[PDB]
Amino acid sequence: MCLKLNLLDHVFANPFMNAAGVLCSTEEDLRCMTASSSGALVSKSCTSAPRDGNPEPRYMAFPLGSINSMGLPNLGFDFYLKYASDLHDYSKKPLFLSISGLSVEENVAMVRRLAPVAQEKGVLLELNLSCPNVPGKPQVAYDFEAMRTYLQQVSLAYGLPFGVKMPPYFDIAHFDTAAAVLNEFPLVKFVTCVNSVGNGLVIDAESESVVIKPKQGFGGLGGKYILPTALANVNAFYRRCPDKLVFGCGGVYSGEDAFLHILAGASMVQVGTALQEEGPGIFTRLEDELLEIMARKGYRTLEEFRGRVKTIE
Amino acid sequence: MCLKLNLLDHVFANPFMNAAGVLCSTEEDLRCMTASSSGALVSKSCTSAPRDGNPEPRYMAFPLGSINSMGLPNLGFDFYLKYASDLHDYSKKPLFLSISGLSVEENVAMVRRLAPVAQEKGVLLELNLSCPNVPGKPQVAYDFEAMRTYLQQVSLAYGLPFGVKMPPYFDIAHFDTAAAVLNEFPLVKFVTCVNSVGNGLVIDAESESVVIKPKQGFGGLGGKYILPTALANVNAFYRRCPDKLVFGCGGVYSGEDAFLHILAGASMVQVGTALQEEGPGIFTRLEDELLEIMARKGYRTLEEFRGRVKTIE
Ligand SMILES: Cc1cc2nc3c(=O)[nH]c(=O)nc-3n(C[C@H](O)[C@H](O)[C@H](O)COP(=O)(O)O)c2cc1C
Ligand SMILES: Cc1cc2nc3c(=O)[nH]c(=O)nc-3n(C[C@H](O)[C@H](O)[C@H](O)COP(=O)(O)O)c2cc1C
Ligand SMILES: CC(C)(C)CCc1c(C(=O)O)[nH]c(=O)[nH]c1=O
Ligand SMILES: CC(C)(C)CCc1c(C(=O)O)[nH]c(=O)[nH]c1=O
Repeated sequence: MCLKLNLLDHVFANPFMNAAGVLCSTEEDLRCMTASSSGALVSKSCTSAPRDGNPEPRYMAFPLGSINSMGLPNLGFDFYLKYASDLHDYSKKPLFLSISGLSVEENVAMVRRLAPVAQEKGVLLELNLSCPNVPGKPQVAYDFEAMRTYLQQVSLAYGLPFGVKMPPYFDIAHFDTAAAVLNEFPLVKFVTCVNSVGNGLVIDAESESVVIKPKQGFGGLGGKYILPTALANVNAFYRRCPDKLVFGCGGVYSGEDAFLHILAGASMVQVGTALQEEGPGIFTRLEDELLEIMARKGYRTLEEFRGRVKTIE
Repeated sequence: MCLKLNLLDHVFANPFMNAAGVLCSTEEDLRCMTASSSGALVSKSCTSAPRDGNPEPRYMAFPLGSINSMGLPNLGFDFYLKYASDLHDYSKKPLFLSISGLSVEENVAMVRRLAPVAQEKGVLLELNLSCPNVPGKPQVAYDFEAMRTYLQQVSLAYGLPFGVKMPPYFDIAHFDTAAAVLNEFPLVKFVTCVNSVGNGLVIDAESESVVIKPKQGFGGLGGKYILPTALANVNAFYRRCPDKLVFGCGGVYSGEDAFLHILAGASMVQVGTALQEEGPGIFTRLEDELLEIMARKGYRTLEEFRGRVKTIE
């Protein structure tokens, strides 16, 4: 019975990794994730310059999940590139590097410089398509023209296989359009579904107040709130992008949640809110729990059930 | 203390009502809602002709909420109009009629016929800006030009105060654009936020199957999953539409949940999943719970805290 995966020319002991932004901002974080039982790790989404991000409190968690408006705090590209180039031990597990430039030019400049490190060390790029574009316009992945622009430019400037982190969609027309745009780009080898469910609002009844400071309390939702949304998106893209991989992210607290992602079509499975709350010990528990479900059902490998969700009739 | 209120030239004993589509399809259902302790009721969204809707199972509920792809099953406009004009007892509570024609023309045809009944009897219109998938086009409230068209045409055809049922948005630009569109129409006097969160996917781990039959298991989410989404939309529209009322819908199981909706800006508070699950007795509990929260805080009226959620600095 086996949780191993071989994909994108790397070998992974198991499908679990952190979700970008959780336990991956500092060298200490990245070493912690590397020491954990996860099968891979991804670095905090970065910008060309270091950023302090938004005022605190900017993340809060609750029994049903989390809300955040972190504002892209990060040590800057040079740091994550140096981590990839010189510090990460690839004999432990594969590394993904997430980038989230504030304009297309910023993303192009970073991917040009990551390319030789990707070639030499095998660091994998996750391009964060919830990067904000011009203020007053929707996030890039919700503006299909901008999305196409970003993927054109990045494909040309990078020239190697990469992946994209997608926000959740809620309309079949959007699944259809988004997947078609992604399918225009052969170097997009994986699609990570999903980022946080945008601009929720958590209110504390006792204090009659919002719980995070930025944006009058509005922020991205993770955790139990978003599992069915995440599963839908994983399956919508799995079905629409048959020559790509789908990585699942959202609402994973247990091997059963991970099993559902995989049935929906997930290859790798990312863990955000639950990892933030539980810490990196969660990866042993998830592995154990998933292996137990597999043993009860008689499945020996992940590919025996990946994408095999049954429909009715 | 009593929680009676005055909106849209009607008097309401309390802010609670069913959400459209729940306990409101047949004459029996409407009679049951009238006999409940709810402050108002709304009828199932109707089309010009009767519809059977989608194959069953088409609704499923779980501890954290529900998923549905009912397919607009309804008895047809003639039935709801007849209910409004001859059967409903207006001395018990106000009635809202939801319409959801499949084209602008169908909606116009229905509203022309509702107008004289709204004049004579005081039935209120909730126009549902959600529809079945049509390949190649987004849902109407997600296509801002189509939405402005529906509203121009209905406003002209109806000529009386009405409200609109909105799907959730997830992007601040979208809030700004949608609110701008609604504010073009002075007859749109209330906005109901929100309809179900579109196209989630619930999978049963034991059977490895989706749980509803239509649309390969994809359907709208309600219940606990959507409360922060619902609060965000209530508050975003309450902020952006100062000359309209906002009605909250989404994730209400307790007086505390309703309290949060009212804090975010809700005038009326609609109950969908929790009503479907618990039955019409839920309304006495919700009132009791909301009055208890008010009494412990020293609030004597809804007006004292409606829209008064606090932000941090
Ligand atoms: C504190 C925090 C920071 C995040 N930062 C990033 C980020 O830098 N880049 C990114 O793609 N997603 C980011 N996300 C989104 C997570 O990667 C993830 O998509 C989302 O939380 C959903 O998964 P979950 O339900 O496991 O939390 C962040 C989430 C949290 C809670
Ligand atoms: C079984 C079912 C039928 C529904 N039918 C309609 C409808 O006909 N018109 C409509 O505007 N919303 C309809 N909805 C959406 C609800 O009115 C409501 O917006 C949604 O369920 C969110 O509220 P909740 O969290 O209380 O369930 C329906 C929901 C359910 C669960
Ligand atoms: C949302 C952005 C600030 C534009 C990018 C980073 C990010 C953050 C964040 O740093 O605020 N939070 C998330 O939930 N998802 C993200 O992708
Ligand atoms: C979704 C439609 C079928 C387009 C309209 C009726 C409706 C339904 C429905 O009848 O399936 N379900 C909901 O969650 N919201 C709705 O507004």
